[PDB]
Amino acid sequence: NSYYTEENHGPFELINIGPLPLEEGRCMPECLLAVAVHGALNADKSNAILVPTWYSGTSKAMEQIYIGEGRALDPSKYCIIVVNQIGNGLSSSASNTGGSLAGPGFANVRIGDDVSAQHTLLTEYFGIESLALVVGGSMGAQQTYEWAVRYPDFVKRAAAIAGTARNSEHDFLFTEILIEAITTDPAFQAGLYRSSSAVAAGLERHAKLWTLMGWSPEFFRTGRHKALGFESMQMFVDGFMKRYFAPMDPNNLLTMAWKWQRGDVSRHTGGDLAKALGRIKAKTYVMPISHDQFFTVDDCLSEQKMIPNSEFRPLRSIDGHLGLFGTDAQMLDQLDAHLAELLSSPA
Amino acid sequence: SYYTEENHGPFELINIGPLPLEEGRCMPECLLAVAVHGALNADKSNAILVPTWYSGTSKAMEQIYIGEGRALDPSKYCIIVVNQIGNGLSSSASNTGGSLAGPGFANVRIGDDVSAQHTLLTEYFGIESLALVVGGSMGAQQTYEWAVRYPDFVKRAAAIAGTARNSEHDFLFTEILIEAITTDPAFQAGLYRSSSAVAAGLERHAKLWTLMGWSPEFFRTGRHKALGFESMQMFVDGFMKRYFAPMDPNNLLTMAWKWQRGDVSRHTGGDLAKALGRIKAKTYVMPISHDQFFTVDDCLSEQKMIPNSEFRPLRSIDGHLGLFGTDAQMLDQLDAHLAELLSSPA
Repeated sequence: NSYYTEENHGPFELINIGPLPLEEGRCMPECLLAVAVHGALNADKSNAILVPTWYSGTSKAMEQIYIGEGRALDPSKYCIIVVNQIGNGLSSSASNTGGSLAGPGFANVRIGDDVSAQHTLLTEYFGIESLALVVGGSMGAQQTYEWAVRYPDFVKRAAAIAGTARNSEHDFLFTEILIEAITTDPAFQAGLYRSSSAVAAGLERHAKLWTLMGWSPEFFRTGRHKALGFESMQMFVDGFMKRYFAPMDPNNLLTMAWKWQRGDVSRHTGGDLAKALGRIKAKTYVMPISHDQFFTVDDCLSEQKMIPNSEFRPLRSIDGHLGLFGTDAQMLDQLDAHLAELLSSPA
Repeated sequence: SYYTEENHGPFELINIGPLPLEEGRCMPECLLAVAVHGALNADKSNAILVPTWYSGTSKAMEQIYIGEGRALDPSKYCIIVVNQIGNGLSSSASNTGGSLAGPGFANVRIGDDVSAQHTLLTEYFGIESLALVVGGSMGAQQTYEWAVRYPDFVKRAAAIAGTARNSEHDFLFTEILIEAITTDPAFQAGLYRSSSAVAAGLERHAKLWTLMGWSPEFFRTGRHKALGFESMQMFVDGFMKRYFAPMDPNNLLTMAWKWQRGDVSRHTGGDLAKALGRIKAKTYVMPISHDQFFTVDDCLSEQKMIPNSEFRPLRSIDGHLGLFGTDAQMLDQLDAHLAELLSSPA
């Protein structure tokens, strides 16, 4: 109630896209998307770039790290549109919706529902017929693939950073343990808690589990956490990891976790992944992180070989998956060089 | 009901007497579960010591590594498998009475195991030197402790998938493994009357091992399918959960606490190089290529401090839990290495 505000996540505007029928059967009476727009559209509206948010992240995280005038995502050249996930606290979520969708009563939202909402937003409010580039990380990458598969003609270029088209079984288990880290807390009360802080024990265990998988063994072996200003592992868990998840809402995290678990573009073909990825007509750069523990390089390489006219351009960083937070300046330089080449490539 | 001779036999119980522990407390009587394979020769120079690993017993070692066609040959060597203190077979929280019963069981360290094993080998078997000390994971931690504590006693050493000093990343991993059990209300701070009552805690423990015990490439290539499981879900239940289900939470916590604090540099005051420099044995540091917490770079860092050692890593995508003998090729690599080690002069 105090963390998901405009004082720490602004600027963004709320847009009502209307009723949204979800894949799981339930129908949201009204769906609100928190949107952050940087840069202006040109005459024919051909310089639009779509940027989805990742797990537990907002539009503020993306703009502070990747969006800038000296960056590949240049607002002086492109109209970068950052859409917050449904269930991340800023958009329509369990923490801000009333009625029978309040708290644990919030419906099961899938990746396809996010893209469906974003497609309505771009057409009914912006009047955009095509996207120059769709770029996202982790869960944002899952939405990137869904976009490129569901609306192949709509997407000119695609950039998936540290994310897969179909969520693996090993990654599924990881998220399941992440969920149980919270639901094992008696203070959770099946989502009927009166304070996200009350569920501190679940959130702290949630943070420690991310410490184990979010980075890499080489990250802590070389003392990278010490170079960030933390004298030890114990202090890194508290001062960085626990600090991050503490003011967040358990229900929202479970909402995004459920969606993360079932990220799969092959549902549009009935499980056939190769047939689904073959539908992609956009110029796609598959960019996994070298030391990612659950979104491994071999996973993404396996999927890239199914995408026509794509390129496998992995990022080198020992910071692992959570290198997306901009802890590695060198990794960002690699990303800028890749995206610039992508945006320079014809469509 | 699980820690019996029907599935861990055959082994003998030996009373080595009182054992003063490093944590201050003193066990009135310590019983070691010992499995002996092969006979000693005339001068008793063919003795091999094999420690057990986490949640494992002496039965696991003999079923996988000990055999006539193997490097650990009972027809040539007297392989002595000693069960860890607190693994259910030896003196544990589940079989000791008095003030050491259940959660009242003392904090046992790696040095306490080796101290007990040294007392056993000299005062009861009359063995003056070991031809080889070989172990995996926690067994490797005891191997390093042996090579440092008693440098003249150990002729050869083989540490598979284990480090001399436990890292922070490995420490955290074990800490989460413990909390997987202690988050269960049925645990009752170790005052449960049935290990089965804590099934929910044990199941989360098993799933967490599935995430870290193997590797992402293990499940990607369908290696779990070749083991007889059509899916991940069917592998977690039929293999992993099946394994930890009949085990005792307190025993697992005892060995976890010991695992967390595996460090030979306590004998030198934190100086690891000075501790590893004490080793006079021929040492093979053999980490597994896809180990997630006992990484290759961790062991490589420590191998460069050990005099007259060799860095001979094992390649297997099965990860750390390849020690269960799931990878036939990894066993071939290990046998070739151990055979060359035992063939090397002393």
